[PDB]
Amino acid sequence: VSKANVPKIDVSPLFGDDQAAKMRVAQQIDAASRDTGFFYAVNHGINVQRLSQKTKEFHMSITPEEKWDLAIRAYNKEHQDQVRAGYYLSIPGKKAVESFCYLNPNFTPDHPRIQAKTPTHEVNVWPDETKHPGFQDFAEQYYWDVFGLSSALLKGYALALGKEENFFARHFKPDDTLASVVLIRYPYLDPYPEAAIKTAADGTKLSFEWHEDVSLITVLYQSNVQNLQVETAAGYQDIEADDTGYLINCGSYMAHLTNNYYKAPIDRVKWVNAERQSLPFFVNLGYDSVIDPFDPREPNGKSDREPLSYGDYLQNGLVSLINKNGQT
Ligand SMILES: CC(C)[C@@H](NC(=O)[C@H](CS)NC(=O)CCC[C@H](N)C(=O)O)C(=O)O
Ligand SMILES: [Fe+3]
Repeated sequence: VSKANVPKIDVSPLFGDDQAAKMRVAQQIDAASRDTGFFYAVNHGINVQRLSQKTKEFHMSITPEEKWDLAIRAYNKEHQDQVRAGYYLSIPGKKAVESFCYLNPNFTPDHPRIQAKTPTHEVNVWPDETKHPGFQDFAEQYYWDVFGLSSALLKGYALALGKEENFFARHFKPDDTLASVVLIRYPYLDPYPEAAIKTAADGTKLSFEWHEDVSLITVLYQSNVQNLQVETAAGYQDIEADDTGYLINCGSYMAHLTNNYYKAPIDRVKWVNAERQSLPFFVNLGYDSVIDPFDPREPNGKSDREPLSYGDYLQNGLVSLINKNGQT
């Protein structure tokens, strides 16, 4: 098994006013997006130390009673409104992974998409504040911290494609974004149940099978345990870990709108018997956001692909990923 070229890109100029320097970042994003599809964003400004600390404290202290009380509908029939947000239980002996997903903190009973019961919009559920002091505040501020990083990365992608720097970010708004954070725990288990391990076609033991991301882009922090592999024509390649940088890649919505000039890379999660953390931020737009496709490889730049409304893309994509790779 070979190793993916995953360049480390200093993205801090995307926060600044040096336009030529932003173009030099944009070039690097273009190159990475045309090669393996991945890059590490470094010099990003986010306190990833605290993020890993607060997440571990939550995972290791939440009780079975709290997990039922917060469980999504797939684990608790009482919670019919929780399709996306809430706790995703492990099944000891069968399923090792467990996680907690939350959405836009601005999705409240006051929000018109909650009032209208629009699919993919939900009000976040939270544990008792006194049982998990500071957790909700941490989690909501992390959402906006990584929102700000993601908005800057979207400026880099727009420039990389020959667009004005707000081409994507103008659709990425705090009042309506469908973006999600998932706080994933992968446990150490002894013995590790074979029922929780899948075997790939090439024989590799996996915790999660191949898939394209359902996102515009994916902004991922993981603890320092190597596990990801990207598919290339030469086979699956190991993605090296970096627990200070953010692993970035395009989702299938970007592959659609660029006429596949920036492909959505296929990745999978190797089985590793180790306590670790996987904390993705899925950069989703608003429910009615439509980006007109284009083809940066054509002289006239024209694409015949349908402009796709993002909310319907997200709803169909999330169900499809569950049907293909199982309920997480
Ligand atoms: C590969 C990582 C990003 C991570 N996998 C994942 O997060 C996988 C594959 S991208 N993602 C999903 O299943 C979609 C979660 C969507 C979320 N409930 C929501 O409603 O928005 C892992 O470590 O398993
Ligand atoms: Fe993925």
